[PDB]
Amino acid sequence: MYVCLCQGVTDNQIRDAIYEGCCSYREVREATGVGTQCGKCASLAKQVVRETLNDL
Ligand code: FES
Repeated sequence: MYVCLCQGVTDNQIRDAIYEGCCSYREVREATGVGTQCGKCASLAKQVVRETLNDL
């Protein structure tokens, strides 16, 4: 699904960024742009990031 329409970021792309080495929400945002435009998706993006980091 699209977490972030403004930047075309899907949930699987967020997970990809983490499995590829991103270790924080800030890094996922820098890698993908998630949440940087209107900001409205940030809470959902943060949830995906934290759950995926805990599952490494
Ligand atoms: S939906 Fe993600 S920044 Fe607008």
